[PDB]
Amino acid sequence: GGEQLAINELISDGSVVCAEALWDHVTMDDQELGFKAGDVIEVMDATNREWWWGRVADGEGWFPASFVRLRVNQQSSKDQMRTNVINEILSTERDYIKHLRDICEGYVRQCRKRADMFSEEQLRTIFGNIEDIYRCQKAFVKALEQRFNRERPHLSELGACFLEHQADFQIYSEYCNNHPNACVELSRLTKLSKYVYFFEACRLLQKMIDISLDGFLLTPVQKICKYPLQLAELLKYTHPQHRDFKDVEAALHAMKNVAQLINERKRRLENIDKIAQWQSSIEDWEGEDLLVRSSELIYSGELTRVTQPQAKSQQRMFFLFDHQLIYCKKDLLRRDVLYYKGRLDMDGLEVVDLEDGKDRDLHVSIKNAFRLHRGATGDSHLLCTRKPEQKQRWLKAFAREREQVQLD
Repeated sequence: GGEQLAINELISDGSVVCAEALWDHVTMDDQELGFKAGDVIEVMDATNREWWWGRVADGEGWFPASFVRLRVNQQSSKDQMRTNVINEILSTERDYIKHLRDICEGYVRQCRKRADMFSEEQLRTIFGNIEDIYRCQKAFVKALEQRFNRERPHLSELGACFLEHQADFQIYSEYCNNHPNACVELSRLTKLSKYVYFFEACRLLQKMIDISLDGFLLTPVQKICKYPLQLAELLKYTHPQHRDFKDVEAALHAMKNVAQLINERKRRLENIDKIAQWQSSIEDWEGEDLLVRSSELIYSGELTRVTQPQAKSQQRMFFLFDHQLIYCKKDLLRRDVLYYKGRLDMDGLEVVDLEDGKDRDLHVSIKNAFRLHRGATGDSHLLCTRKPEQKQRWLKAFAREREQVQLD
């Protein structure tokens, strides 16, 4: 509670800065940090505009700052902490309204005057229902500000305001459903010089925030997915006997509901793309396309496999999808290039937790180990990690992939 500091000065102090994911981050890169919406992330390095270094219990890697919201708060001063969150919600709305204004006044208006460059179909594809969202959001912020208690901010009652606008937040569903198509059209136009100049003229005449058009257009998707995080931190600093408590709780649930649908569709849509992109990035691919059988990455990480013909240790990067487990080898001195080495079909397979000792089935020296046993046939595959927490996370991951596969 109190008056805030800048992120890099905190990280320069040795201070701990926590944030939470508003979107899932899907990734197969071992230097990047994947997470799910709602996860807590410690931010270690914010030198970059976008690609920050963060930590989870586990590890650790690069992640996009825009997928994440910083916690506002890092005797009756729990009031001050409540006020800080109320103030963040309010200013966040004010900023967002300016974004929506810049889109609608600066982009849509000019595009619509140019029937020669933009069809009505194109306008719907690119901008979606953004003008309706701008209209509801203007009203919402007004209703929000009228509830703000200047005298004593901590007393402000924000929950019922969210409740009153539930149905209006439902229109975000259509926006986010259309967003993938907006992006596709934007990429296409991005490659056309006359459109690049047009959008450049728009920018310059409206004097807009230093953000690209596709950055502007992601703005409603960030906002809807961010609310549950704001409402949870507000509730956190609201006592059960506060007038606003029950409404914030009901509103948190209502806003969770809407953002969970949006985040999931985005997650599935991105999983499909990362997979296709990852695959085409791998060297010496053999054996089919991931997307024939798979739709998401369950887990990845380094694993030692031992050869069966017989019988040596290969440290390989392993990638568990629904239904299949791929392994790859990292290039001599290009740690970001991998070479396809093989895969296994998880459908025949089942996990065998192997406690320590001598080997068995061929040889000896093995530690944080386990076997993927068939059952139908009789094949078996020895695998192991460097440290114990790693084996447990793999055992968790294998248990997670069978449970997705059951009622996929």
